[PDB]
Amino acid sequence: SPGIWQLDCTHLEGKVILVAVHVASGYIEAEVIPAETGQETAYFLLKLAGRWPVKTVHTDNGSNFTSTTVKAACDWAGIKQEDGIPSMNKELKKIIGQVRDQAEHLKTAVQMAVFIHNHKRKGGIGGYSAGERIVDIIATD
Amino acid sequence: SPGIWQLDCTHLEGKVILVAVHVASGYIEAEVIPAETGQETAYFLLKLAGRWPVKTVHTDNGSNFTSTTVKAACDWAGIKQEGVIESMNKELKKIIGQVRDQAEHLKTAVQMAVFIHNHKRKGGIGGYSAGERIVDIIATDI
Ligand SMILES: Oc1ccc2c(c1)OCO2
Ligand SMILES: Oc1ccc2c(c1)OCO2
Ligand SMILES: Oc1ccc2c(c1)OCO2
Repeated sequence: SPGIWQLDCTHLEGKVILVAVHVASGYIEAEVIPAETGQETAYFLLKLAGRWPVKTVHTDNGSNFTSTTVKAACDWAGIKQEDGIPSMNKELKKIIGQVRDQAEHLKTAVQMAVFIHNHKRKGGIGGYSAGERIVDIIATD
Repeated sequence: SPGIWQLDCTHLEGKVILVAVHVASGYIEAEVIPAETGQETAYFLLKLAGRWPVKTVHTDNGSNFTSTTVKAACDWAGIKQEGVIESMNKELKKIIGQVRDQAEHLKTAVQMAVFIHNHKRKGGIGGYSAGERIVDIIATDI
């Protein structure tokens, strides 16, 4: 459970946003990429796995994930790739709209949205953020 | 403090690597960029602060860090701008060379080195990696 990430793509203004969600916490990592190629996807995963302990990724089984370049990346990083195994994308586009008018470029609006999402307290003032939840869940002490 | 980072640049292959080290842990975030511009620096900072609770960043004297875009990003993100972390930097550049050949582009080699550094257990049985240390520091703070 703590090592499981869900990857999805979202398309906005003709650009591609790759989103990784840590399933247990709702914490997100996201980047605008040129296009869903095997090299860009592998690069994204390698970055993700270098920053958090990624054991398993669930993907939508897009052609970018069937590429050997992605399989090679997952192998090197020790990630179990789970293709086709079953709503951030709505939440995030919402937040992206709240900040869109503060950023010249979409890529910046995306990172602002990531920031807001991960810092937001869920479940009343007594609750916690996705950021707080992921470190609590992943901490080994 | 859990909120303190040190940022620095390294110039390699006519490229710039931006490196941020979480001071208390040795954990690193790094990106390869075409050039050390105000725009790229501000973007790097926004990404960092959205992923980890960044309170203060220590930087070099660069004109990039005082640009208006960086100031706007730091204001929005709540970031304040201002001898072993120099080591994590020489460590990283060493790992880069030890893997640089395994990869086509510099940036792949850089992210491989970040992976190796952050996952690497320090000390014997009983040791921790930098990645485990940052998570433990922040979880304890919360
Ligand atoms: O461990 C974290 C604590 C707070 C955060 C976070 C991670 O992402 C943004 O906010
Ligand atoms: O983005 C942040 C989230 C939590 C924090 C912080 C910054 O400073 C201390 O606590
Ligand atoms: O337990 C870990 C926490 C963060 C990490 C990691 C392991 O490897 C890279 O980043």
